[PDB]
Amino acid sequence: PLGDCLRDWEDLQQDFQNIQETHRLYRLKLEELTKLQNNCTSSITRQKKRLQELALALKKCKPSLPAEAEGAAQELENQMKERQGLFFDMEAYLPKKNGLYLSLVLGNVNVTLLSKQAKFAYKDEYEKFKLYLTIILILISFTCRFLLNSRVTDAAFNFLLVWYYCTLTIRESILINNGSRIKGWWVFHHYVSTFLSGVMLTWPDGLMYQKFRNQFLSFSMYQSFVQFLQYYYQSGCLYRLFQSWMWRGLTFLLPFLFFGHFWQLFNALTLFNLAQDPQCKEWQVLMCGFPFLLLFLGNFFTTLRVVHHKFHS
Amino acid sequence: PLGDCLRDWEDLQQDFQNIQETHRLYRLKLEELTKLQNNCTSSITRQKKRLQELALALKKCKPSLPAEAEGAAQELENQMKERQGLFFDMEAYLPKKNGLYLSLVLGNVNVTLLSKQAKFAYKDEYEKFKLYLTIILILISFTCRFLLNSRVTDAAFNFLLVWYYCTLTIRESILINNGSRIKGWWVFHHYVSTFLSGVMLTWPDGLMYQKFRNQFLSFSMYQSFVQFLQYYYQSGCLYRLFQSWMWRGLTFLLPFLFFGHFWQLFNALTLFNLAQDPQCKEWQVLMCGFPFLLLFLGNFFTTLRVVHHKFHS
Ligand SMILES: CC(C)CCC[C@@H](C)[C@H]1CC[C@H]2[C@@H]3CC=C4C[C@@H](O)CC[C@]4(C)[C@H]3CC[C@]12C
Ligand SMILES: CC(C)CCC[C@@H](C)[C@H]1CC[C@H]2[C@@H]3CC=C4C[C@@H](O)CC[C@]4(C)[C@H]3CC[C@]12C
Repeated sequence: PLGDCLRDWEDLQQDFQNIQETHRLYRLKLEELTKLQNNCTSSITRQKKRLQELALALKKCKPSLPAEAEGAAQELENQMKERQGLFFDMEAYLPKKNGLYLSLVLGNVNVTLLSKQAKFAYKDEYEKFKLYLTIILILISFTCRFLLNSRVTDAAFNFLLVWYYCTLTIRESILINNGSRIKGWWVFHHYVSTFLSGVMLTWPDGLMYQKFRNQFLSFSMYQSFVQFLQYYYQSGCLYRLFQSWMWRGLTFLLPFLFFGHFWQLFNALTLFNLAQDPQCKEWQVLMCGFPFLLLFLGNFFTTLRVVHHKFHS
Repeated sequence: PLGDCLRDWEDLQQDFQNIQETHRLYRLKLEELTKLQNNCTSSITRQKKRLQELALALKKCKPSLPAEAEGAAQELENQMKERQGLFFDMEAYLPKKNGLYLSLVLGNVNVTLLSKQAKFAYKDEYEKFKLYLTIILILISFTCRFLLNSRVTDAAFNFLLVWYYCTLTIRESILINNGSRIKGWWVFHHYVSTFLSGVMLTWPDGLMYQKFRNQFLSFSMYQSFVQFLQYYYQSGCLYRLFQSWMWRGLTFLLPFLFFGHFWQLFNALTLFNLAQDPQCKEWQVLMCGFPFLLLFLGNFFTTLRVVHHKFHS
């Protein structure tokens, strides 16, 4: 028929012109928003730069004799520090340039959430993803280790591990760009773990490979488990957002982390001893011996430093 | 001293309060922009849905007898099609949800450029990145093939290839989300090439591995070169943004692509023949034989289809 469909088409035309009017409207608003945003970011970067120059100059002029009321200078210094903090939390609400690593993978993209709700929801989704992939990883590890599939599934498991670590690197860099305090060591931890898994992947079937696959699968399984536990603790802590229960839980969780660290060290040691005895594949055995050692070293060092920093309270 | 630095601090305070006022201002504008954007996208999705329902209903009621002035119905159909196009190009200016793949790697990020200039600049940067990494790849290929380093550098070259193909997958998906017509086959081409390079990486040193490394490095080198040439042609074409020179250049470039395709086929065939004769590592040789064949099949098929589509003009 024609009449019913034509009349519905007319109603559609009305709603069409309405939507078109509104969409044509907000183009100008979007333009003005981008303009003002650009102006604001340029200005704040300029002012922060000049403020830092003032800070350096005054710090150099600072150590002079305190015979005068230089306590006022200390107050001015507190003021500079709080100004830096204000500029910081203000600019966190404003989009930034990627940096180096993200520019290499994505490049010239304005990946910067601009709402506390959206930012927090994204971080929560990130942790949930880490948990789910940890479950998948532990089930594949259990299948490969005990269920007697020692032919290929180790290759697939290693592919999964390397993809996991690369995508966690990317999400970690996005989180750093959006703002967090994880810029210390872990972004390199993920790199070195990726390298270790790759080297272990190149490793072709010899004989010692059996002993080492046994140790390595068992340890990776245990680390996946402790990863699950750490996720649950940190998700409980975020849902809390108290302090006493948090500190008690961290004290309960620290021994497992130290046990994992020293397991890493013992694995590296048995790897050295194995590479000492007559055995080919020295390339792979030694270039997979180095990581475990370095990874343990950095991990234990950072954990000791952070627990001392916390207890310093 | 105190006076000079304090007076400069006062000027800094003035500019500080100014910047603070402007930044506190544009918060509300940002809020209203997000609100209006959400309203607009919800409304347009709703209206597009209902329009599609109308389209289905009228298409089903359409094949009735044309004894009446059903040419008006054909005009209404043209109107529906142009309405779909209008909704399309309008919504392209408006941010979208990631989809499936990007949600798996990044997740809940509003990666959608909102300016023709920014979008075009990003696409150009993408092509320039492809070129630069192609140069790096061809130089590493030349070093590995002829310069007699047939021990490890093949592993490093393969790591580079797999990282290249994964990051091109990500950039390709971002480009599809931002809007392009490359949703046909290539997003799966990159996947299958990644799989092939991985399988070739697992391959441990036998004897036939020598013959196959020779053929494979030579072919990968040639494909890198033709990739460079295709980049230069397409960058010239975009800088043009004529048609006659474009068609002549594509006609000049087609034979190289067909030669590469048939080289792929011949490589797959020699791989089958090699796997036929007594030789272990059947896992790797055959699971690396399948890709070349399938990849050639899809590539040649798509190239024939697209050249026929173009000549159809
Ligand atoms: C104070 C410090 C020195 C205490 C260190 C205790 C360490 C050495 C103990 C505690 C946990 C133990 C490890 C538990 C699990 C494994 C995995 C197994 O496949 C090999 C033995 C190995 C690796 C053990 C080695 C010894 C070990 C690491
Ligand atoms: C009409 C069409 C099918 C003719 C196709 C002819 C093709 C198959 C011929 C012409 C050029 C030949 C190639 C010349 C160079 C090389 C590089 C060498 O390292 C492997 C063999 C290889 C790859 C040859 C394979 C077969 C080849 C590609």
